[PDB]
This record gives sequence, C-alpha cells and structure tokens, in this order.
Amino acid sequence: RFNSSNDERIRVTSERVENMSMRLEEVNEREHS
Amino acid sequence: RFNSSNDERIRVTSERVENMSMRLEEVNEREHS
Repeated sequence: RFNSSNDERIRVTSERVENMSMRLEEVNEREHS
Repeated sequence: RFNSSNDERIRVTSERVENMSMRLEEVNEREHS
C-alpha cells in the first residue's frame, strides 16, 4: 500500500526522469558526425 | 519542504519531460546512417 500511493509514484517518476534526462544529455554529447 | 511537495515535483517532471522530448525529436532526425 505504501509503494502504490500517488506521492511515492510521483517521487520515483521524478528521480527516474532526472536520471534519464542526464543520460540522454550524455548520449547526445557523444557524437562523431 | 518546498522542494519535495507534489506540485513542485510535478512541475519539474513536466519541464524535464518537455526538454527530453524536444531533444529526442532532433536525435531521431539524425538519420545520416
């Protein structure tokens, strides 16, 4: 019941979005053409 | 306490999602290969 509340889902989504954004910036920085 | 509320987390997630979508739309168009 704790892991499926709105607050925890929002927090986990925010953390994963932050990590995904950082990784996507790192990937776009890595380019050869 | 302000930085960990639901409203601020939703706003930051929305902004980062918008930025990620804008970046991925131009990563996809990088189709020289």
